[PDB]
Amino acid sequence: SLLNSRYKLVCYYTNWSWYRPGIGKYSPEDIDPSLCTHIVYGFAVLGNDGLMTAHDTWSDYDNRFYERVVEYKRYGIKVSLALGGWNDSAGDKYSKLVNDPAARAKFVQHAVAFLEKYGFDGLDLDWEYPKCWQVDCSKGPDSDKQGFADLVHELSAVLKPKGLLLSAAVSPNKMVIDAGYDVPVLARLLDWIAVMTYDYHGQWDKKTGHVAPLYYHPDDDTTYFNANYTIHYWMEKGTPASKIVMGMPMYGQSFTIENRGIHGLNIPVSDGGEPGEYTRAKGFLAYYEICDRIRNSGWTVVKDPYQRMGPYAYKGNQWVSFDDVEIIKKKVNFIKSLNLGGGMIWALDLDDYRNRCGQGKHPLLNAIKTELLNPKI
Ligand SMILES: O=C1c2cccc3cccc(c23)C(=O)N1CCCN1CCOCC1
Ligand SMILES: *[C@@H]1O[C@H](CO)[C@@H](O)[C@H](O)[C@H]1NC(C)=O
Repeated sequence: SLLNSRYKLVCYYTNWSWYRPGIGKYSPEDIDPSLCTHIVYGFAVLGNDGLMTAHDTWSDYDNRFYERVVEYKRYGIKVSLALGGWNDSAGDKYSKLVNDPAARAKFVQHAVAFLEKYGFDGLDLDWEYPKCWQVDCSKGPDSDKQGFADLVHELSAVLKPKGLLLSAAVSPNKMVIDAGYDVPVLARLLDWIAVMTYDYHGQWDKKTGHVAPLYYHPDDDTTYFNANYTIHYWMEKGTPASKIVMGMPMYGQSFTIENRGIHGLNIPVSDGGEPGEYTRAKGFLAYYEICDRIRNSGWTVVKDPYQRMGPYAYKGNQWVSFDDVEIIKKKVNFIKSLNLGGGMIWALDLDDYRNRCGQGKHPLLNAIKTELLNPKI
C-alpha cells in the first residue's frame, strides 16, 4: 500500500471533469482509494472580495462534491483543497492579494475557516504564477515573490497549529522559478511542493515538442526545459528532496502540423490539435483519448529509444506528445533515485480509468503505484 510507503502520490481531482459526455464523465466516487495518498481538489478560486470561494457551486455545494471527495479521508488519504489554477491566474487579483498585508490577513483567517467547514486536510496554492502571471514575466511586480512568501508564512502560521497541510503547485520553468519563488521560505514552510514538470511544450511554441521531457534532448532549444533540470534546480535553490513531488501528465499536448511531409519534433505547427470528443479542448487530449487514437484509429507512435521523453503520435496533420507506461516507470525510478517526496499526477480523470483502451483500469496511475512500491531502483 502507498500509505505505508515512504512516498506520496498526490492526485489532482478536477470538478469540471463531471461535465463530460459518456465515459469521459468522472465523479468523486470514481476515485480509486488504493492509488493515491493525497487528493487535491481543484479548484477553489479567489473571489472579488479577496476571499477563497467555491468555483462551481452546483457541483461543489449543491451536489456535495467537496464532501464526496473529503469522504476519502476515511481511507487514510489526505484531502486538500487547491486554490487558483491556470484560468483563475489570468489577471492581477492574486498579485493584489499578496501585495496587501491587510488583504492577506483577512484572506488567511477566512480560508482556514473554509477548510475546516468542509473538512479538508489542507490547502494547496496553485497561483500560476507569482510575478509571471500565466508565464508572462512582464506582467507582475517583483514584489509578488515576497508577497507570496509572506502569504505562505501567514497561512502556515494558522494551518500548522491546527494540524492542517499547506502545499503549492509550482512552475517547472527556470525563469519563473527565479522571478516568483522565495524557495528557502517555501521549502521550510510547505509540507510539499508539487513541481508541475509538464507543459514544457505545446501549441504556443508554434512547433512540435514533448509535453514533459525527462532529460535534455540534443535538439532542444534550451538546456532547462526538462524534468531533470527542473527538479535539480528546485533543490539547488534550497528545496529538500523530501518536500518535492514530481508532476506527471495524464494527458498529451496536441498540435495541428503544417504537414510539409514531416512529423517529428520541432516541426512547424499552425494550431493546437483538434479537440478530443471528451475533453473538448484544442491542444489537449486525455490519455484515454490518445490510446483510443493509437489502438483504433491507426495513429503512428514514435518512441524515444533512450527514454529521455515519452512517445508522440500522429496521423494526418494531427500530432500529440504524451507519457506512456514505459516512460512513467522511468520517471518514477527517477523519483526514487533522487529520494524525492513522491509523485503527483494531473489528473485523475484523464487516465484510462474505464479501461477503454484495454490495458486495465488506470494504466498510468497503476504503473506509478507499482513502481513506487517496487524496492529496486
Ligand atoms: O503552460 C502553458 C502555457 C505556457 C505559455 C504560453 C501559453 C499560451 C496558451 C496556453 C498555455 C500556455 C497553456 O494552456 N499552458 C498550460 C497550463 C495548463 N496545463 C495544466 C494541465 O492541463 C492543462 C494544461
Ligand atoms: C540531470 O541534471 C544534472 C544537473 O542539472 C546533470 O548534471 C545531469 O547530467 C542530468 N542527467 C542527465 C541524464 O541528463
